[PDB]
Amino acid sequence: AKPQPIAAANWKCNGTTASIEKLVQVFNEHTISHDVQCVVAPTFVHIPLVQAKLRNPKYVISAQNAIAKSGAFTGEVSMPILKDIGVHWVILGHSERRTYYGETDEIVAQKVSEACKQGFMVIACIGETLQQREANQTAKVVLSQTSAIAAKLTKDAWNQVVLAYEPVWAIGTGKVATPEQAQEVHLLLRKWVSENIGTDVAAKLRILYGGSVNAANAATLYAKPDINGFLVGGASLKPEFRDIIDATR
Amino acid sequence: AKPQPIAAANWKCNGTTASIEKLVQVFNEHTISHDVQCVVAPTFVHIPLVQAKLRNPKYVISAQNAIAKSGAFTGEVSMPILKDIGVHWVILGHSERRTYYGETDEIVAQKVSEACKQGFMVIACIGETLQQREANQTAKVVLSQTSAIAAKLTKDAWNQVVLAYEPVWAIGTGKVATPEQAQEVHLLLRKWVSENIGTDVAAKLRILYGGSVNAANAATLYAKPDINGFLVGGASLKPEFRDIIDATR
Ligand SMILES: *C[C@@H](O)COP(=O)(O)O
Ligand SMILES: *C[C@@H](O)COP(=O)(O)O
Repeated sequence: AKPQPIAAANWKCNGTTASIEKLVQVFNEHTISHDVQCVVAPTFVHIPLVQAKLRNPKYVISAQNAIAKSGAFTGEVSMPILKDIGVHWVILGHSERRTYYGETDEIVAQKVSEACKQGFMVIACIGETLQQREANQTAKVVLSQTSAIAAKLTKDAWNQVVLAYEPVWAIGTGKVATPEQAQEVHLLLRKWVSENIGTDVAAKLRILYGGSVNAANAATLYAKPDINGFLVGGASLKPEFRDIIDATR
Repeated sequence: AKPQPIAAANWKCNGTTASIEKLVQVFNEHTISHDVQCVVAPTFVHIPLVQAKLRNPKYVISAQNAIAKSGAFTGEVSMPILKDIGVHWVILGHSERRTYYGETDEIVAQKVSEACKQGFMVIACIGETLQQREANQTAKVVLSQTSAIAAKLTKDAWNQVVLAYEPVWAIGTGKVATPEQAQEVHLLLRKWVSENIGTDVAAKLRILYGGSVNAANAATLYAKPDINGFLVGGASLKPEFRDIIDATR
């Protein structure tokens, strides 16, 4: 009775046209035989290449970030611009944007709200730091991040939201969360959604895990009842993303 | 004895594929009969479209921003990625990135240095605020911004630099700097470069003006001896950019 899983590739700031062409061919040649939404999020400048080359019908293309409106915002890409070029998925609130690039809960929440209004599917990232984990604040943090986002959404908007629980200490560090750690958080998130948003919304909501997912640990994560797939960084640059997808069977 | 002028279009966060196709056709059909480097800086996601459609031999394509290195920087585009896709011009330090997106003098200077090391032509933006202007700090500000950049450059690197003097109060406000205001600043910048970098470097350096340039005011700006062309925002989205280019004759 889980909702449809998602296997999402966050390529981050990586790729050449040669490397992308090779990896997209790998993705194309991998026949997927279960119901899963695959997502690839290239850098902005690589979106047209991926749109030209990616043909696997289980995939959609996502942006890694956006701003809400067009205008005098040198260097940024807006949601209307993405929609016009055919991109209607976006990752918002990823941790280094929160950490490095000043995206507060309020800024993330506003972005998510705008994206939903413009018809995007949104992968909204939440997660605690190592300091917060060791201070026994994990629940408080992820619920605060989630409630900030929720405050700007209507109930219907949640049909467009995907949460990605990504402990900051697991991102790129080779220190994956255990299945029990991840399940604990996904369960408490889903219960919050059930009680604060709706029981229907909670049952349908995809809550993905991210942070050092690889092809060897993914199936055991996916076996937990409240884990609906993955947001994958480093391993999504490699052919083993195929087995991460198949770990959602 | 001016160096080769530049007419640069900063499209900012604007465009659809239909609007871009139409404007690029206008640019293509405009025959330019003098020595000028034209530059168009689309949003990242529009770079491939512009590369596919733009054919006027006086043009090159620029990014509106970049980060120095590839890696775990969700949402950002790096200098190596741009180089690989054929983009070897970049605008750095534009005012709302300084104001809105936390680019300090140190961050701008580091970006400019990295870009030069990677073989980019760089349009490095400097300029004072209205508050700084009214406090009689214009010179101090633009020289501080310039010297910060200079501190991370070798002499040879300056062959890749273009300065864009853009008073913040003139950006998008319909309040262009007068020719005398702009010339005063360009003269003091060039003298600083001459004395601190080299007399040869100063003679060859393009110092562009930006901030509410349009087709009607451009020629009178260009007539000033230390103005080498323009960084154009709003008017570069319109067919009248053709006459801004021709104002550098
Ligand atoms: C969610 C994403 O940032 C995790 O990156 P990994 O390299 O998969 O840890
Ligand atoms: C340099 C650039 O920001 C100026 O924009 P305008 O719209 O031309 O004032």
